[PDB]
Amino acid sequence: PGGLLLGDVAPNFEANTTVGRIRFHDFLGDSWGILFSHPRDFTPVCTTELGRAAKLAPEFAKRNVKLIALSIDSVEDHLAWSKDINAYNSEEPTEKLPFPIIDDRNRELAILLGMLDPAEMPVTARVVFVFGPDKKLKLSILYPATTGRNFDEILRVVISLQLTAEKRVATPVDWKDGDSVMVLPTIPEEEAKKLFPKGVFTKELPSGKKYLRYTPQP
Amino acid sequence: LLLGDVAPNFEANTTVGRIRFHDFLGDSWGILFSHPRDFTPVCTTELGRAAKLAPEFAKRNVKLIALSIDSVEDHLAWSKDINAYNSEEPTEKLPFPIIDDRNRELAILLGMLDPAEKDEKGMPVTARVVFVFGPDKKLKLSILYPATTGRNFDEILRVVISLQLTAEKRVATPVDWKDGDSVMVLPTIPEEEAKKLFPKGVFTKELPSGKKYLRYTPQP
Repeated sequence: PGGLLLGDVAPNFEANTTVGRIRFHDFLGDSWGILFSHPRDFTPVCTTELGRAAKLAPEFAKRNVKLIALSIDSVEDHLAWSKDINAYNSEEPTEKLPFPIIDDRNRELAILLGMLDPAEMPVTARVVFVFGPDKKLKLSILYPATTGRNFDEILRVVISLQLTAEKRVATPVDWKDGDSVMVLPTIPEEEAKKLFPKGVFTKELPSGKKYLRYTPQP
Repeated sequence: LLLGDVAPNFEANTTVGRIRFHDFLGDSWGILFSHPRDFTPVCTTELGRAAKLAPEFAKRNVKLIALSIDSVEDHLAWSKDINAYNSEEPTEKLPFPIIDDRNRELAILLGMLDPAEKDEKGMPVTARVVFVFGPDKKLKLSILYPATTGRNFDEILRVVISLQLTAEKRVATPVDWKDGDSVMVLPTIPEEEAKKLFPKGVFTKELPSGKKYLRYTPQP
């Protein structure tokens, strides 16, 4: 994926965006943050992705999640590209978007974030990074520019991450919002009993270990 | 690895014998599922789902393979649990192998673990990458979900379908695309060539910029 591992604290870079200069940590503050990477402006899939992210912005904001895009082009191109994005959404073709777009025409940020090789459109600059309020990397997604992301999945994964952070539960494969969840393996039996009064169900396995524990979404 | 990076041709011991990575892949696509450790809740559910879904990937020339930081012996015992999770006879027989990375060498080589491979336990929580390689051994896509957020297999199958569509029909899939929806013509392909390549019709959505990059065409 990117050059950061899970648990890595995000680079506190300074950059100029469509809304002005920003210091990464300042911008994030006490909110979760999603950084979408794109190779260049005025490009097919990336345009459909930013238009969808713009429409979905309110769903994220109410979950204390800030959105921010990065693209390897200048701010003026970013501004012009926003009218196209707005127009694609069947909206007034304005240069205003619900989130900023960082200017990385110099490719210095793409190198910092580990999604570009100087010895090589920069097709590699495609990572979606999710950071928590603690500035650490929580999740990463690396789809090529020819495969559009699925935003219902991005939203689903955010709800999951927040569930773990606040309720101390893990979500199983293909979990849908509202489904049973799993007790964190580090939670003792004595403890899980009190923490989750709704009930903890341990699936019996051949090994006899008790790690497959389900509990209603708290 | 970055997109386009060639996979390492490592040799590893697995639940089905020793393998050489590039040999294992052959002329097929390959998805490598990483797990921090055996007998873990989320990882067990994902592996169980991968086992039930193996046929769907196989008919698509996609080979499945898992890596977990534990012994092949444990991998075998864990396989009985994985089968039991699927309510099938608890044998150590799975439709795909599990690589033994008890030593942590592969995790570091694949870049999903800081070179501190000596840590007694600690739980290799960073080793959660899903790598999708093409017949050419190059990275086509990767997903990095923590061990507390189970993967979505509908999404994984959906992306394999896009990847193969781009490889074969020279088209890209827009946001939230579902198999069967309109696709987009690669920005690379000139107007002249596209009319010939996609006889089903090409639609250029007019944008404020006058640029003609938002071109759609029925899935070919």
